[PDB]
Amino acid sequence: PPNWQQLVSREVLLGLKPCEIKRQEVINELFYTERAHVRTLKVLDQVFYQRVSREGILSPSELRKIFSNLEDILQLHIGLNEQMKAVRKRNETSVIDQIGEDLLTWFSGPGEEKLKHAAATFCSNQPFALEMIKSRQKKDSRFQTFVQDAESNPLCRRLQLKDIIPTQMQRLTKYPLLLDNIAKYTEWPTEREKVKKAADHCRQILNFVNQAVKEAENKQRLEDYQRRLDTSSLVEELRNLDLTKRKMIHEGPLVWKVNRDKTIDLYTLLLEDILVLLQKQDDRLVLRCTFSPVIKLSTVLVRQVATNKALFVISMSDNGAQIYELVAQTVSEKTVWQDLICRMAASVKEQS
Repeated sequence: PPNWQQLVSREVLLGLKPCEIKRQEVINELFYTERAHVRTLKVLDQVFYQRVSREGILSPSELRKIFSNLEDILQLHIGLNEQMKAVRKRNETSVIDQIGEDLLTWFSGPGEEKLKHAAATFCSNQPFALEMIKSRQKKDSRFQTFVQDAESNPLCRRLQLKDIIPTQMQRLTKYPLLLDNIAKYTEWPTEREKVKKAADHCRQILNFVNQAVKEAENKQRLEDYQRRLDTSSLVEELRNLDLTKRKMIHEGPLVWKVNRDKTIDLYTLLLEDILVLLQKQDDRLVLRCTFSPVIKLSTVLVRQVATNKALFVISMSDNGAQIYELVAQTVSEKTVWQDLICRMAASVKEQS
């Protein structure tokens, strides 16, 4: 059933406090939107994952990169939904009594660990999964066809695969507010304290998931940059350069004053241990030039320039020094560039 007061006899509702009616309504919101959530996840599963897997269009690795641990977030939310159903089945009144302890079972201890790890895996994979969907649409007619057919299913409600997948992350943003509202209409202190504790755990879970998502969006950006990387001009280190084997710390548009007469417009990447100088030539990102486009941070000294708001990046070999004059677009950003290059440069020189 959908409404709460529809369940309960009207003649037992007469006896409930107003605040107690609000409590029931908000517990019912948590239960109801969990059922809605489950239903959404069965759409991903039934319309997309199960069908495509049966058609054999995707490889084991493409499947994994698109859907990952869909199966476990599914079983998790069905189990959670079943436990919510059972809480109601405890009395024929359809009036729910105490719930703090259930919320603590669902969202702390092993319940917290299971949800946060499963959601962290599904959700942190999202940028990888959305890009793999586009790349298979772009390269494989059979999967483009499959996806277009599937999204025509009414269960999709005119929404694309790319738009349904993000339903897991959204759900996790909702738990804290749902539990705060239950707490709000909980009068008696021992019960309320439990509700609010579970609410804070839901916040902890969300923060763990969010941080994994951030880590992952940074890696998928790199993986994209690593794909577009064009070593056409290339001694051996440089042409096999793999951005993905270190984390990216910063990126932006710099300029490169090679002479007074000439200027190479760059897009530049500060990584853990190297600064990387690239050129935006249509789709590609070019690694080219005795002046290397990869500057080892282990040798770098940086200094502001008295005469634009540029910097001298100065690489030290056993010979002497090369100097890159790199000019950012504002004063504010070159202070970030300077501050971060030096942070990373002094970190590598420290680890020696």
